[PDB]
Amino acid sequence: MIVKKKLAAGEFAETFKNGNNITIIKAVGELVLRAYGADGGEGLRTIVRQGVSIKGMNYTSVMLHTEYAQEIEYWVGDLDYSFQEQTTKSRDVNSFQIPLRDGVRELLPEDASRNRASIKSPVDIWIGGENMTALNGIVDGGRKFEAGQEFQINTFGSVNYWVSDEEIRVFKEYSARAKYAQNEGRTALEANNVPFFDIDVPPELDGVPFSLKARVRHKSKGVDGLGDYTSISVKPAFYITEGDETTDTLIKYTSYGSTGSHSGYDFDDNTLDVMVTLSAGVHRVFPVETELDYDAVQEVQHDWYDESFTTFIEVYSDDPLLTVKGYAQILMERT
Ligand SMILES: [Ca+2]
Repeated sequence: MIVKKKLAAGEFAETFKNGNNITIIKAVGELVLRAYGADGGEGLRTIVRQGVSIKGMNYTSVMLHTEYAQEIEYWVGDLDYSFQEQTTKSRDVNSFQIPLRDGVRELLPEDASRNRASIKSPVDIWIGGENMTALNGIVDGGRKFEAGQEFQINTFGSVNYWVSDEEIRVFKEYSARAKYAQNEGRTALEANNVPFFDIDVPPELDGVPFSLKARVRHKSKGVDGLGDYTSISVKPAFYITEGDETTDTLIKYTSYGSTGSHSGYDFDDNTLDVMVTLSAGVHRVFPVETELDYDAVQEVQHDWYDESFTTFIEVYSDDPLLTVKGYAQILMERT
Protein backbone atom coordinates (compact mmCIF):
# COMPACT_ATOMS: atom_id res chain seq x y z
CA MET A 1 0.00 0.00 0.00
CA ILE A 2 1.20 3.50 -0.94
CA VAL A 3 0.43 5.86 1.96
CA LYS A 4 0.89 9.60 2.68
CA LYS A 5 2.85 11.20 5.51
CA LYS A 6 2.52 14.99 5.93
CA LEU A 7 4.00 17.55 8.34
CA ALA A 8 3.03 20.52 10.50
CA ALA A 9 4.84 20.57 13.86
CA GLY A 10 3.89 17.90 16.41
CA GLU A 11 3.35 14.15 16.50
CA PHE A 12 1.39 12.40 13.74
CA ALA A 13 -0.44 9.07 14.08
CA GLU A 14 -1.69 7.39 10.90
CA THR A 15 -3.26 4.12 12.05
CA PHE A 16 -4.84 2.26 9.12
CA LYS A 17 -6.26 -1.06 10.37
CA ASN A 18 -4.22 -3.61 8.38
CA GLY A 19 -0.50 -4.33 8.53
CA ASN A 20 -0.41 -6.51 5.44
CA ASN A 21 2.98 -4.89 4.95
CA ILE A 22 4.40 -6.11 8.26
CA THR A 23 6.93 -8.75 7.16
CA ILE A 24 7.67 -6.45 4.24
CA ILE A 25 10.21 -4.09 2.65
CA LYS A 26 9.42 -0.42 3.37
CA ALA A 27 10.30 2.11 0.67
CA VAL A 28 10.31 4.90 3.26
CA GLY A 29 10.99 8.53 2.27
CA GLU A 30 12.79 10.87 4.68
CA LEU A 31 13.80 14.56 4.91
CA VAL A 32 16.09 16.58 7.23
CA LEU A 33 15.70 15.19 10.83
CA ARG A 34 12.90 13.04 12.31
CA ALA A 35 12.17 10.10 14.59
CA TYR A 36 9.54 7.39 14.02
CA GLY A 37 8.23 4.22 15.70
CA ALA A 38 6.69 0.78 15.21
CA ASP A 39 3.45 -0.09 17.03
CA GLY A 40 2.24 -3.66 16.45
CA GLY A 41 1.84 -5.26 19.88
CA GLU A 42 5.05 -3.64 21.12
CA GLY A 43 5.86 0.09 21.19
CA LEU A 44 9.17 0.66 19.39
CA ARG A 45 11.29 3.62 18.26
CA THR A 46 13.13 4.50 15.04
CA ILE A 47 15.48 7.31 13.94
CA VAL A 48 16.41 7.77 10.29
CA ARG A 49 17.44 10.82 8.23
CA GLN A 50 17.95 9.51 4.65
CA GLY A 51 15.86 7.56 2.11
CA VAL A 52 16.32 3.94 3.18
CA SER A 53 14.94 0.44 2.51
CA ILE A 54 13.62 -1.09 5.75
CA LYS A 55 12.89 -4.74 6.63
CA GLY A 56 9.81 -6.32 8.26
CA MET A 57 8.39 -5.89 11.77
CA ASN A 58 4.89 -5.92 13.35
CA TYR A 59 2.67 -2.88 12.70
CA THR A 60 -0.85 -1.77 13.62
CA SER A 61 -0.03 1.95 13.99
CA VAL A 62 2.87 4.26 13.07
CA MET A 63 4.55 6.66 15.51
CA LEU A 64 5.90 9.91 14.04
CA HIS A 65 8.15 11.97 16.34
CA THR A 66 9.14 15.47 15.20
CA GLU A 67 12.21 17.65 15.73
CA TYR A 68 11.91 19.88 12.66
CA ALA A 69 8.32 20.95 11.97
CA GLN A 70 9.04 22.22 8.47
CA GLU A 71 10.27 19.17 6.55
CA ILE A 72 8.33 17.68 3.61
CA GLU A 73 5.64 15.08 2.86
CA TYR A 74 6.53 11.48 1.98
CA TRP A 75 5.05 8.23 0.72
CA VAL A 76 6.25 5.22 2.73
CA GLY A 77 5.29 2.45 0.30
CA ASP A 78 5.53 -0.85 2.18
CA LEU A 79 5.61 -3.89 -0.17
CA ASP A 80 6.39 -7.63 0.12
CA TYR A 81 9.24 -7.35 -2.37
CA SER A 82 10.34 -3.97 -3.76
CA PHE A 83 13.27 -3.68 -6.18
CA GLN A 84 13.81 -0.69 -8.51
CA GLU A 85 17.00 -0.44 -10.60
CA GLN A 86 17.60 1.11 -14.06
CA THR A 87 19.56 4.09 -15.43
CA THR A 88 20.27 3.01 -19.02
CA LYS A 89 23.07 3.05 -20.98
CA SER A 90 22.56 4.64 -24.39
CA ARG A 91 23.32 2.46 -27.43
CA ASP A 92 22.28 4.80 -30.25
CA VAL A 93 23.32 8.26 -31.39
CA ASN A 94 21.10 10.26 -33.74
CA SER A 95 22.11 13.68 -35.10
CA PHE A 96 19.66 16.10 -36.69
CA GLN A 97 18.49 19.70 -36.97
CA ILE A 98 15.34 21.37 -35.45
CA PRO A 99 13.36 24.12 -37.12
CA LEU A 100 13.38 26.98 -34.58
CA ARG A 101 10.12 28.88 -35.08
CA ASP A 102 8.11 31.55 -33.24
CA GLY A 103 6.52 31.57 -29.78
CA VAL A 104 6.99 28.93 -27.10
CA ARG A 105 7.34 25.57 -28.87
CA GLU A 106 8.48 22.11 -27.88
CA LEU A 107 12.20 21.49 -28.42
CA LEU A 108 12.10 17.85 -27.35
CA PRO A 109 9.10 15.58 -26.71
CA GLU A 110 8.60 13.24 -23.75
CA ASP A 111 10.51 10.17 -24.90
CA ALA A 112 11.26 7.33 -22.45
CA SER A 113 14.20 6.21 -24.63
CA ARG A 114 16.21 9.56 -24.46
CA ASN A 115 19.08 9.73 -22.10
CA ARG A 116 20.91 12.80 -23.35
CA ALA A 117 20.81 15.61 -25.87
CA SER A 118 23.73 17.92 -26.76
CA ILE A 119 22.32 21.04 -28.40
CA LYS A 120 23.70 24.17 -30.07
CA SER A 121 21.46 27.05 -31.18
CA PRO A 122 22.69 29.64 -33.70
CA VAL A 123 20.58 32.25 -31.85
CA ASP A 124 20.01 33.10 -28.19
CA ILE A 125 17.49 30.56 -26.94
CA TRP A 126 15.34 30.36 -23.80
CA ILE A 127 14.83 26.84 -22.44
CA GLY A 128 12.30 25.64 -19.86
CA GLY A 129 9.73 23.09 -18.73
CA GLU A 130 5.96 23.06 -19.18
CA ASN A 131 5.59 26.32 -17.20
CA MET A 132 7.50 28.46 -19.62
CA THR A 133 5.49 31.20 -21.28
CA ALA A 134 6.41 34.23 -23.29
CA LEU A 135 3.46 36.52 -23.13
CA ASN A 136 4.56 39.60 -25.00
CA GLY A 137 8.11 38.63 -25.80
CA ILE A 138 9.01 38.31 -22.21
CA VAL A 139 9.99 34.85 -21.12
CA ASP A 140 8.87 33.51 -17.78
CA GLY A 141 9.92 30.11 -16.44
CA GLY A 142 12.86 29.94 -18.83
CA ARG A 143 16.58 30.59 -18.91
CA LYS A 144 18.81 31.80 -21.70
CA PHE A 145 21.52 29.86 -23.50
CA GLU A 146 23.68 31.96 -25.83
CA ALA A 147 23.98 31.72 -29.61
CA GLY A 148 26.68 29.16 -30.37
CA GLN A 149 26.74 27.79 -26.82
CA GLU A 150 26.74 24.01 -26.61
CA PHE A 151 24.57 22.80 -23.73
CA GLN A 152 23.02 19.51 -22.62
CA ILE A 153 19.62 18.30 -21.44
CA ASN A 154 19.58 14.89 -19.71
CA THR A 155 15.84 14.46 -19.08
CA PHE A 156 13.36 12.21 -20.87
CA GLY A 157 10.45 14.68 -20.53
CA SER A 158 9.15 17.64 -22.64
CA VAL A 159 11.42 20.52 -23.10
CA ASN A 160 10.26 23.88 -24.47
CA TYR A 161 12.10 26.70 -26.21
CA TRP A 162 11.55 30.35 -27.17
CA VAL A 163 13.64 32.39 -29.61
CA SER A 164 11.30 34.95 -31.20
CA ASP A 165 7.72 36.21 -31.56
CA GLU A 166 7.91 36.83 -35.49
CA GLU A 167 5.44 34.82 -37.59
CA ILE A 168 7.31 35.49 -40.86
CA ARG A 169 10.69 36.91 -41.93
CA VAL A 170 11.37 41.26 -43.37
CA PHE A 171 13.78 42.32 -46.10
CA LYS A 172 13.26 46.07 -46.06
CA GLU A 173 10.98 48.80 -44.84
CA TYR A 174 11.06 52.03 -46.85
CA SER A 175 9.73 55.47 -46.03
CA ALA A 176 11.09 56.92 -49.30
CA ARG A 177 8.94 56.91 -52.45
CA ALA A 178 10.05 54.25 -54.94
CA LYS A 179 11.61 55.35 -58.23
CA TYR A 180 10.18 54.98 -61.74
CA ALA A 181 12.30 52.42 -63.57
CA GLN A 182 12.34 50.66 -66.92
CA ASN A 183 14.12 47.34 -67.16
CA GLU A 184 17.55 48.83 -67.95
CA GLY A 185 19.61 46.18 -66.14
CA ARG A 186 21.28 45.98 -62.75
CA THR A 187 24.18 48.39 -63.45
CA ALA A 188 21.86 51.17 -64.70
CA LEU A 189 19.49 50.94 -61.72
CA GLU A 190 22.36 51.06 -59.22
CA ALA A 191 23.99 53.95 -61.11
CA ASN A 192 20.72 55.86 -60.71
CA ASN A 193 20.40 55.08 -57.01
CA VAL A 194 17.42 52.74 -57.11
CA PRO A 195 17.48 51.05 -53.65
CA PHE A 196 17.85 47.28 -53.65
CA PHE A 197 18.17 44.35 -51.29
CA ASP A 198 19.62 40.88 -51.76
CA ILE A 199 18.07 37.46 -51.16
CA ASP A 200 20.59 34.74 -50.39
CA VAL A 201 18.90 31.60 -51.75
CA PRO A 202 20.22 28.58 -49.83
CA PRO A 203 20.95 25.26 -51.57
CA GLU A 204 17.88 23.86 -49.79
CA LEU A 205 15.80 26.38 -51.84
CA ASP A 206 17.62 25.97 -55.19
CA GLY A 207 14.86 26.21 -57.82
CA VAL A 208 12.05 26.01 -55.25
CA PRO A 209 9.23 28.55 -55.77
CA PHE A 210 8.49 30.95 -52.90
CA SER A 211 6.20 33.86 -52.06
CA LEU A 212 7.66 37.36 -52.07
CA LYS A 213 5.36 40.13 -50.92
CA ALA A 214 5.27 43.88 -50.35
CA ARG A 215 2.94 46.25 -48.55
CA VAL A 216 2.62 48.99 -51.13
CA ARG A 217 1.22 52.50 -50.68
CA HIS A 218 0.18 54.63 -53.62
CA LYS A 219 -0.44 58.33 -52.94
CA SER A 220 -0.97 60.87 -55.73
CA LYS A 221 -3.35 63.56 -54.36
CA GLY A 222 -1.36 66.79 -53.96
CA VAL A 223 1.96 64.92 -54.20
CA ASP A 224 4.56 67.17 -55.89
CA GLY A 225 1.51 69.40 -56.46
CA LEU A 226 -0.45 66.90 -58.61
CA GLY A 227 -4.20 67.57 -59.00
CA ASP A 228 -6.46 65.92 -56.42
CA TYR A 229 -8.64 64.21 -59.09
CA THR A 230 -5.85 63.30 -61.59
CA SER A 231 -5.89 59.57 -62.44
CA ILE A 232 -2.56 57.81 -61.87
CA SER A 233 -1.92 54.29 -63.19
CA VAL A 234 0.46 52.21 -61.07
CA LYS A 235 2.13 48.82 -61.52
CA PRO A 236 4.71 48.05 -58.80
CA ALA A 237 7.31 45.39 -59.54
CA PHE A 238 10.37 43.59 -58.27
CA TYR A 239 13.19 43.55 -60.78
CA ILE A 240 15.32 40.55 -59.78
CA THR A 241 18.67 39.37 -61.19
CA GLU A 242 18.26 35.97 -62.87
CA GLY A 243 21.90 35.23 -62.16
CA ASP A 244 23.71 36.63 -59.11
CA GLU A 245 24.64 40.22 -58.02
CA THR A 246 27.40 40.43 -60.64
CA THR A 247 25.06 39.63 -63.56
CA ASP A 248 23.15 42.45 -65.28
CA THR A 249 19.90 40.99 -66.62
CA LEU A 250 16.76 41.58 -64.55
CA ILE A 251 13.41 39.77 -64.48
CA LYS A 252 10.31 41.89 -63.82
CA TYR A 253 7.74 40.39 -61.38
CA THR A 254 4.24 41.84 -61.00
CA SER A 255 0.86 40.80 -59.55
CA TYR A 256 -1.51 43.78 -59.83
CA GLY A 257 -2.11 47.11 -61.54
CA SER A 258 -4.24 49.94 -60.15
CA THR A 259 -5.68 53.19 -61.47
CA GLY A 260 -7.26 56.20 -59.79
CA SER A 261 -6.59 59.16 -57.54
CA HIS A 262 -4.66 57.66 -54.64
CA SER A 263 -5.14 59.19 -51.19
CA GLY A 264 -2.59 56.81 -49.63
CA TYR A 265 -4.47 55.91 -46.45
CA ASP A 266 -2.64 53.21 -44.45
CA PHE A 267 -5.68 50.87 -44.38
CA ASP A 268 -5.91 51.07 -48.20
CA ASP A 269 -2.37 49.72 -48.77
CA ASN A 270 -2.05 47.04 -51.45
CA THR A 271 -0.19 43.74 -51.35
CA LEU A 272 2.22 42.90 -54.13
CA ASP A 273 2.36 39.07 -54.09
CA VAL A 274 4.45 37.05 -56.54
CA MET A 275 5.90 33.56 -56.64
CA VAL A 276 9.59 33.61 -57.53
CA THR A 277 11.83 30.67 -58.48
CA LEU A 278 15.57 31.26 -58.07
CA SER A 279 18.82 29.35 -58.36
CA ALA A 280 21.00 28.94 -55.27
CA GLY A 281 23.04 32.03 -54.44
CA VAL A 282 22.55 35.74 -54.03
CA HIS A 283 19.98 37.55 -56.15
CA ARG A 284 19.51 41.33 -56.15
CA VAL A 285 15.98 42.79 -55.94
CA PHE A 286 14.93 46.34 -56.98
CA PRO A 287 11.44 47.37 -55.77
CA VAL A 288 10.22 49.78 -58.49
CA GLU A 289 7.30 51.59 -60.07
CA THR A 290 7.06 50.41 -63.71
CA GLU A 291 4.34 52.75 -64.95
CA LEU A 292 5.14 56.38 -65.79
CA ASP A 293 1.67 57.90 -66.14
CA TYR A 294 1.07 60.44 -68.92
CA ASP A 295 -0.53 62.90 -66.47
CA ALA A 296 2.48 62.80 -64.13
CA VAL A 297 4.79 63.70 -67.02
CA GLN A 298 2.61 66.66 -68.11
CA GLU A 299 1.60 68.11 -64.71
CA VAL A 300 4.65 67.60 -62.50
CA GLN A 301 7.39 66.68 -65.02
CA HIS A 302 7.96 63.15 -63.70
CA ASP A 303 10.51 61.08 -65.63
CA TRP A 304 12.35 57.78 -65.31
CA TYR A 305 14.41 57.43 -62.09
CA ASP A 306 12.36 60.21 -60.41
CA GLU A 307 10.34 59.45 -57.27
CA SER A 308 6.96 57.96 -58.15
CA PHE A 309 3.66 57.95 -56.25
CA THR A 310 4.52 54.44 -55.01
CA THR A 311 6.17 53.44 -51.71
CA PHE A 312 7.25 49.94 -50.67
CA ILE A 313 6.19 50.21 -47.02
CA GLU A 314 7.43 46.68 -46.21
CA VAL A 315 9.04 43.97 -48.35
CA TYR A 316 8.71 40.56 -46.70
CA SER A 317 8.27 36.84 -47.07
CA ASP A 318 6.39 33.79 -45.79
CA ASP A 319 8.21 30.77 -47.22
CA PRO A 320 8.56 28.15 -44.40
CA LEU A 321 12.23 27.79 -45.39
CA LEU A 322 12.83 31.46 -44.48
CA THR A 323 10.35 32.01 -41.66
CA VAL A 324 12.34 29.46 -39.61
CA LYS A 325 14.94 31.57 -37.02
CA GLY A 326 17.45 28.80 -38.01
CA TYR A 327 18.37 25.49 -37.03
CA ALA A 328 19.31 23.96 -33.64
CA GLN A 329 21.96 21.24 -33.89
CA ILE A 330 21.02 18.11 -31.91
CA LEU A 331 22.96 15.02 -30.99
CA MET A 332 20.63 12.66 -29.17
CA GLU A 333 21.49 9.50 -27.20
CA ARG A 334 18.91 6.81 -26.45
CA THR A 335 18.69 3.31 -24.92
CA1 LIG B 1 -3.43 58.88 -66.08
